[PDB]
This record gives sequence, structure tokens and C-alpha cells, in this order.
Amino acid sequence: VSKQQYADANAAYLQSKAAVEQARINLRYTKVLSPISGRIGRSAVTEGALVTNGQANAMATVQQLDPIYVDVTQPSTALLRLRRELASGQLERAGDNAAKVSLKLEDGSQYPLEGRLEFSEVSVDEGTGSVTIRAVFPNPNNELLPGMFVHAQLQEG
Amino acid sequence: RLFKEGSDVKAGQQLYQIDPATYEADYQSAQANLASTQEQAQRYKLLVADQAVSKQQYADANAAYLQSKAAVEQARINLRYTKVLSPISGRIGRSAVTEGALVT
Amino acid sequence: NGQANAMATVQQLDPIYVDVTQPSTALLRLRRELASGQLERAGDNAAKVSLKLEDGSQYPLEGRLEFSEVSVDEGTGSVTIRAVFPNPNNELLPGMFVHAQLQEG
Repeated sequence: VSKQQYADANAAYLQSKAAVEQARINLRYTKVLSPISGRIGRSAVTEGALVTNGQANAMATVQQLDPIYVDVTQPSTALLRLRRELASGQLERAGDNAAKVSLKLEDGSQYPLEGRLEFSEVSVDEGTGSVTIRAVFPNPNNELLPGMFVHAQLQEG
Repeated sequence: RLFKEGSDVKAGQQLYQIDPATYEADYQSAQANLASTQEQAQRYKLLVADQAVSKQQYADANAAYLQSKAAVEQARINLRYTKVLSPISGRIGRSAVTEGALVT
Repeated sequence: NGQANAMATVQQLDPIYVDVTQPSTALLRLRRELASGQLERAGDNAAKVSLKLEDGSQYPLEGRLEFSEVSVDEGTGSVTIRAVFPNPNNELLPGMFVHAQLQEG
């Protein structure tokens, strides 16, 4: 055979192998593999329900509980006056352990471990007038659950 | 998720990865056709000098060559969409989704 | 094809699930069993106890506990707790408002 005949026969073979892989992907989707590793909740749908590709309502949730985030709201007037009296007027001398955050639970009991914060939302909400800060806490015993109301005690200079 | 939250991102910086796995197979199926018709276009460009192949045969060969090159360019932009490049430069906020969510 | 509203609905009545709500301000208090009271030293008896129907009568059979929801809600601050109950004579129906008794330590 000519070399170009081997070339486009090999190309037809590679195209059909790619189509086989395209079918194998959809065959892999019918066994719903979990995307991450974590604690799974309860099933929103049971055996017999009909699902649809890319539907909005979920069927289950998987969550990782270690570490945990703490989202914190602070009003923008307080941040404005802190930014004012940090440099202008007396210097409040921001400090070295400005990362350290300790939280309190609903019953006033202290969380034994401590976490650190990083900023993640430079925007003022139009409904509440408050910026949002985010801290990361270690959660080795699952004492903190996603959604709980806590009190983060920061260090404003 | 390949960005630190609350940081400065530049234009064109990759922020995510959306599991190509289908666009990879589309890219392979396009490049298999490109690697075939490009060789025929070059061979007919060599043969058309000393008239072993008519001019219309070469003008139909390089047209299919350019069509397969456009198909590979169509596969490459879908492969570039799976790495979500930052459209502008600025401050990125909190990620509304985490690793494991299904997008559309 | 794939419309939202259903044509009919089929249901299995045996067994049956009971989803109760516990305030999350109570289970972290229950996690303070090391000082006040003592720990859940009940073994398999800490699985489950019975259920109270709508009219205040007692269900004759007992159930079994499997936890399924480690997530509190923002509105009421409560955790969802699931239990399973045998239903041989279709006394319990899906949707009734019941009061499940549980086991602390």
C-alpha cells in the first residue's frame, strides 16, 4: 500500500478510538462516582426516580469537615473608623499576631483550638452595609458543623 | 481551584480546571484527521511541480488541509475553556463553588 | 420527555423513615457528658426507643437509628436525625407529624 493509504487508515483508526472513548465517558457517568472524599448526607432521590443531565436539584451532598471556614460580617463604618485611627491620629500599631482568631460557640464555651484569617471579600453588601472576612479553623473531632453560628474574636490593633 | 482567595489575579491566569476528558478526545479526533490530510497536502504540493498531479487535485487537497486545521483550532478553544483563564486583572473574591461541583 | 410534574406516584410503606429535628444547642451540651452526668454506656440499647403518634398513643414496635445529616440549618439552628421503623400493617403513613423518643446517655 502507499504511505498515504497507511496514513489515513491509521487516522480513521484513531478517530474511531476517540469515539470509543467518548462513549466510555458516558458509560462512566451512569455509575455516579463521588467527586471528592468526605461525609455524605442523605439521598434526596430514591430508587425509581428519573434524573436529567445537568439538573438543578441535587441528589446527595458530600462535605469535608476538616478544616472548616468561618465567614464573619463586619460593618463598613467600623472598618472605616479603624482604618482612620490606625494611621491618622494616634497610631494603633497593628501588631504581629494579627492572624490569630479565637471563636466562641453559642453557649459561650470556648473552642479549644485556634485559627487564622485571610481576607476574601473586598466589597460592601448593599443590604447590610458590612464586609465579609474569612477564617480557617482546624476541626479534628468534628465539633464544628457547617452552618453553626459562632463569635469570632479578632484583634483590632 | 488554582488561585488563592482574596488575592490579585492577572489577565489570562488559570483559575480552575473543569476535567477535560471529552474535549481531550475531541482534540485527539481532530488532530488525527489533521495529521492525515496535511501529509497529503504536502505530498501533492511536491508532485504538482512536475505535473504528476493536476492543479485541481492539489487545490482540493489543501482546502481539506485548511478545514482540518480549522477543526483543530475549534478543538483547542474548547480545551482552553476547561482551564478558566481570568478575563481581566484585579482582585479575586471568595470562590462561590469548590472542587467537586458540576458546572454548565 | 422529562417534564417536571408527575403522572402518578408509587410508594413503599414497609419499612418507613422518621425524620426528626434536634436543636444544635442541645447536642454540644450533650457532648459535655464528661463532667455533668456520664457517657453513653448503653451499648446497643442506645440504638433507638419508641415513637409517639399524632393522637398521643404509643407505637407498639420500636425502631433503629442511623444518622444521616451533619449540617445545621441557618433559620432554626437544628440538625436532622433519621430513624427507620417496621410498618407491617400500614399504621404509619408518609407525612404524619410524630414525636420520636430517643436515648441520651
